[PDB]
Amino acid sequence: TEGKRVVVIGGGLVGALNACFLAKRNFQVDVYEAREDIRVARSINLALSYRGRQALKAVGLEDQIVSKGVPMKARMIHSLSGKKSAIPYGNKSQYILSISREKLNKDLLTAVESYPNAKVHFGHKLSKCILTMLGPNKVPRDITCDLIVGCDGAYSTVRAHLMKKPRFDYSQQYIPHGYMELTIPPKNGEYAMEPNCLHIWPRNAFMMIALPNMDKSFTCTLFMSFEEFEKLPTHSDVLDFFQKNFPDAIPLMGEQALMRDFFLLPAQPMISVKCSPFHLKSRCVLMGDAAHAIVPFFGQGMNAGFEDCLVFDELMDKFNNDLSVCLPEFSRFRIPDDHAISDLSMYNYIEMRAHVNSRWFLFQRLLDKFLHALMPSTFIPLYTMVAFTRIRYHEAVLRWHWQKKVINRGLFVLGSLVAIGSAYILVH
Amino acid sequence: TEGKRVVVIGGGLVGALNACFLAKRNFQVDVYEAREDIRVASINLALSYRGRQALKAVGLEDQIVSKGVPMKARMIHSLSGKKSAIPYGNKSQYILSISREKLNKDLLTAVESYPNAKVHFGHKLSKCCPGILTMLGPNKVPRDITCDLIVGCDGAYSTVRAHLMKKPRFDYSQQYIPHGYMELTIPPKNGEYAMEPNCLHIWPRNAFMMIALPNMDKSFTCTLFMSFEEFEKLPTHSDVLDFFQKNFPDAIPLMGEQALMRDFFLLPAQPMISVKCSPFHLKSRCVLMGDAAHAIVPFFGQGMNAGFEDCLVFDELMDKFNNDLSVCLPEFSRFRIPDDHAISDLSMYNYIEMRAHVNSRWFLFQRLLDKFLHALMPSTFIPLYTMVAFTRIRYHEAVLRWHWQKKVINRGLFVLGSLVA
Ligand SMILES: Cc1cc2nc3c(=O)[nH]c(=O)nc-3n(C[C@H](O)[C@H](O)[C@H](O)COP(=O)(O)OP(=O)(O)OC[C@H]3O[C@@H](n4cnc5c(N)ncnc54)[C@H](O)[C@@H]3O)c2cc1C
Ligand SMILES: Cc1cc2nc3c(=O)[nH]c(=O)nc-3n(C[C@H](O)[C@H](O)[C@H](O)COP(=O)(O)OP(=O)(O)OC[C@H]3O[C@@H](n4cnc5c(N)ncnc54)[C@H](O)[C@@H]3O)c2cc1C
Ligand SMILES: COc1ccc2c(c1)CN(c1nc(C(=O)N(C)c3cc(Cl)c(F)cc3C(=O)O)c(Cl)s1)C2
Ligand SMILES: COc1ccc2c(c1)CN(c1nc(C(=O)N(C)c3cc(Cl)c(F)cc3C(=O)O)c(Cl)s1)C2
Ligand SMILES: [Cl-]
Ligand SMILES: [Cl-]
Repeated sequence: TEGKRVVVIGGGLVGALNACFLAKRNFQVDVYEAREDIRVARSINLALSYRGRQALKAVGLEDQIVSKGVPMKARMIHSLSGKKSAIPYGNKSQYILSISREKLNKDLLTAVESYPNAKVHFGHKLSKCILTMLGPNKVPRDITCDLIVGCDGAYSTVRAHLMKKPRFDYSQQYIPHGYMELTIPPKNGEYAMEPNCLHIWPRNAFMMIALPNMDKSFTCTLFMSFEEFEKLPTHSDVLDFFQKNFPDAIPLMGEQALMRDFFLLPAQPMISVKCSPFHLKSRCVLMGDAAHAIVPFFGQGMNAGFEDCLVFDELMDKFNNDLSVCLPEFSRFRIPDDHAISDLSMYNYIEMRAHVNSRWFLFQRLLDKFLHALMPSTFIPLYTMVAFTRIRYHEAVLRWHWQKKVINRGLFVLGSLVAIGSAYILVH
Repeated sequence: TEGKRVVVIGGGLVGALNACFLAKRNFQVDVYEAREDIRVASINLALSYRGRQALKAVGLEDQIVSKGVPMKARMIHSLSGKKSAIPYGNKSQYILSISREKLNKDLLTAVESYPNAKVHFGHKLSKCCPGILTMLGPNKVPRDITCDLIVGCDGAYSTVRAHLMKKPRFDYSQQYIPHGYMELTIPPKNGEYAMEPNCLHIWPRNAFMMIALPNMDKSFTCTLFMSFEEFEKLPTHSDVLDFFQKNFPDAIPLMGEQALMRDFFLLPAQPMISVKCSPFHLKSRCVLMGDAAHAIVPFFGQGMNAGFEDCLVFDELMDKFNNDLSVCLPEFSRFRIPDDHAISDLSMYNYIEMRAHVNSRWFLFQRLLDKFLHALMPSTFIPLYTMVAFTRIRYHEAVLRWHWQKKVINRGLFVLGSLVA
């Protein structure tokens, strides 16, 4: 019905979105957010794709977010040699777009407040032992409800309770790599690079990507194993490194501001958490990074959490607001998918260490483009499937494996027919 | 050295043993056991080389080995009623059935045999720090206590570990497997053992499995593994009987025809939990051992044995490096984690293998095949189970050698097979 009450832990990206979706069903939705309100007081800007956008669309916020974003119509690949090679995101109608973390969060907290049947209680934490604190600490004044939604991010308190509950599978892995942000400013008030591209500098042990902001700049994030981060404790090491591996960056970024920004704070650890199931007896449910913290190697963390919100809302339609049905159906329907994108993201991260240089990224993608054009749509590349559709993640993995099977089997018969065809036309 | 104090959290198998090892180098060791003294207030399990070697190091091999029953072979009960004995490797090589409780008691007694050791029954732990908060005999008596070392030996659902889990660069995972387990008893028959008393008795089915281990009174304790789903479908005696008649037919006459009913409905199927974590320590002040650090699924007879080995390998290090905990704690994690992960893995592999590829017959063929090739080459083929059960070859090295063999044979017999035919 309308006048059941729900509390959302976390006023983050997913927390705020879910609040809107719920408010939009006339729930009494109270949001509790640890930090102080960001509109007065981890990444900087993220890649927003179809799944996130479809979820934004259901609350009528797609347009507002889309407008403050910069499109990325292509990948732009910065070879070691220096060669700049571009490859499009799918067809001409399909483009991911770069948006800012903060702008995204802010418009969302304001969208929460636009529903009079929704409030957002800033400066309220959830303590380690189910009490929500007020402004002044040790003011234990929690208050009960028909639903508690954990959107408290990757280091979720709500999940920490659920972990002690029974038949709850859970896993948390810090990967060897860490990430650090570095800005490319405008060169004479204009973007220093082609601004409707995702920029990549793919090496083997290291990786840099850069995404465009509106103020004509880019924010780059740098992935390398904490190992190498150890080996560059001095400014000469950093410079030496950038000169060796990232030749064209130094002019683009500030050659001396590079050094202020690198040593500003330490390479950030990336965490992977899986768990199952996502719910508990129609009283509690996890969502987004609280349910699934993935390594950031597919541009899907926020998108998938946004999609969680949506898939819930679809089930609330499909089962007339029965929480006792929706909560188990969410776990059943969605866990397979959220696990799959987790795996994909991890795999990508592994691939990224073994073999991507300037050259293989191009071959691998242009091969995929070759085969889509060859046999559309019986081959849709993976990156298209995740980025520009709502095909379920695990189905996308399936299709992706099957396809890979028929490319390998297909290539084999042609290799063999070459291999007998050459011999026959060599003997006679 | 004698100046330093250590707290062992848990007075179970690993706690009690570790407390001995530690007491035996004059630490002030205090064991804190949340249960009451079991000597005044897996019923039984499979002891082997690794555990025995640890026990030996502390002068308790003999005592424990006396109250155990040698198991010189596996004995496989096929659905037909056929009974095939597969030996353990060699005549010297045999595993032995012992009681969890006797084992625990003798060790609690050994702990107290040291004047510099104490065990504190009815004391639980709340919270700790690298200064800890233990609960008195009376609940809500949270006195603080301090030490130079805190040893998590508090089992699979470990409090100490729950603290380490919050720290940075700490990988952890728990997974409840889908089967639970239940103990049943095969009593004595006319005062004698109802089956060959020096075997590990197996009844392998696919969804199910039962094993049985001989006690000293002339009985066996069975542990039955089946999926919680299946357990759900047997609420009434008639159903249990009808099930048993299908799947384990020679059991209804072996077991108390209605002892089965007493024991089966005594309490519910127990869950099995795999937990893995890394690393096993927190900077020279806190270490995990046994199931605090590695709760493996009970399908290789090795959980107690590995955790016993932990205590020994810690000791080996404390010897190597003159009792420096700053060195021994990192070296513990560095040396032991790969091994303890390997045995966990082996176990789960086994647990899955049992769910498809073993009915009655493959167990016989796999083992006899294996034994042909060891006999053929006594130092290049040592079978897996021999390496774990009867040696201290490191677990991960045993997995290495095991895969290696598997390949040189797959290779060498795809060669004989494909080339000459
Ligand atoms: C380097 C990097 C790059 C990324 N790039 C992309 C990308 O290109 N595209 C994409 O889709 N995703 C990306 N992501 C993923 C994205 O950051 C997350 O998926 C997204 O933030 C999830 O939203 P959330 O609300 O679940 O978590 P969060 O955004 O972390 O929100 C959690 C909120 O809960 C609050 N909170 C926490 N604990 C408590 C408590 N106890 N009580 C009350 N409140 C609490 C926090 O203060 C915070 O406000 C990236 C992540 C990283 C790290
Ligand atoms: C069905 C089954 C079969 C098995 N078969 C075999 C086998 O054949 N061979 C083999 O080697 N191993 C076997 N095992 C494994 C064996 O049971 C365990 O390895 C062993 O008990 C681990 O010892 P531990 O002391 O670490 O754990 P435990 O024996 O669980 O000891 C933990 C102790 O700490 C106490 N404690 C817990 N929390 C606290 C707290 N907060 N404060 C104070 N005290 C606390 C508990 O009361 C308990 O007494 C089997 C296990 C099962 C379930
Ligand atoms: C800090 O903000 C961040 C951090 C990481 C990412 C993003 C924003 C956005 N990124 C996206 N990745 C894909 C993708 O499908 N894959 C396989 C790729 C993966 C990597 Cl790592 C890459 F460099 C390019 C592609 C590619 O194909 O463009 C998208 Cl689609 S968007 C990753
Ligand atoms: C409740 O008490 C329990 C529970 C499980 C076990 C035991 C006692 C003792 N068990 C031992 N397993 C091995 C072993 O090496 N393997 C791989 C085997 C694994 C299984 Cl499941 C099996 F049935 C036989 C063998 C076998 O070969 O004997 C030993 Cl060696 S001892 C498992
Ligand atoms: Cl992400
Ligand atoms: Cl075990």
